[PDB]
Amino acid sequence: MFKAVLFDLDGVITDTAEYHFRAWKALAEEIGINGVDRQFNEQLKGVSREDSLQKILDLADKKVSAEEFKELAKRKNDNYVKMIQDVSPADVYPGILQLLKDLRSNKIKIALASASKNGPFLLERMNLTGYFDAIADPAEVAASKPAPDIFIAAAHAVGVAPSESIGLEDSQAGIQAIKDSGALPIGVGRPEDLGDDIVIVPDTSHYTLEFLKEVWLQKQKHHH
Ligand SMILES: [Ca+2]
Ligand SMILES: [Ca+2]
Ligand SMILES: [Ca+2]
Ligand SMILES: [Ca+2]
Repeated sequence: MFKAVLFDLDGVITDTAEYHFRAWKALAEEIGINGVDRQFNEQLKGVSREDSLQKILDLADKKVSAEEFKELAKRKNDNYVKMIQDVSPADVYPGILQLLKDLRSNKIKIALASASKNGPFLLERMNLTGYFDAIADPAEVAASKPAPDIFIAAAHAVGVAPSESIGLEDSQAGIQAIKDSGALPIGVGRPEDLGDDIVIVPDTSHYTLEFLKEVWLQKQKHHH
C-alpha cells in the first residue's frame, strides 16, 4: 500500500486565480497601462511573476530599470499576499477535504509539494494545516518543476520513499516532476494537457481514498 500522498497546492487543493488577476489589474492601472482584462489574464496564469510583469509592460512597450522592474514585481506580490487574507475553507476544491480526512484517519502520510511561498498561509486560511505532516519549502529547493526535487523533498520530509508515494497534480510540469521522483502521478485535468500515459481524473471529486487504492493496486499488478 502507498504510504504517502504528495499534494500540489494550486489546481489541486484550490486556486487563487481571481486574486492574481485582481493584483495584476491593480498593478497595471497604477502604472497607467490598459488592456489587462480577463482574456489577457489567461496569459499570466501559472507564469512566473517576472514573465507576467514583462507581458504587461509590452502592452505599452513601457521600459523600466531593473530596480523598477523588481519593485513592480514585489508590489504585485505584496498586494496579492494581502488579498489572500480572504481565502477560507469554502475555497477548498470538491472532494479534497474528505480525502485528507480519510488519509489522516488511515495513517497515510500527507505532504505538500508546492512551488508557492504562500503554501503555509493558504493551508491555514483553508483550515487544512492539521492534515499536513510536512510542507516542502520551495525556497530550500533550487530546481523547480518539471524537476523532481520538490516532490523528492516532500516524500523525504514525511519519511517515505517516493516509490511508496502517490503525487497529485493538475499541471504538465508537476506531472513530470512526480514521474521523475519515482512517485505515482494521478493527474486532474485533460489528457490533451497532461498526457495520454498517466492515470487522470477530470476533476478533484474523483480524488477519493478508494479510487487511489484502485490505482495503486492496479499499479502493483503491472508487475507484470
Ligand atoms: Ca498545479
Ligand atoms: Ca483549473
Ligand atoms: Ca473546506
Ligand atoms: Ca485558519
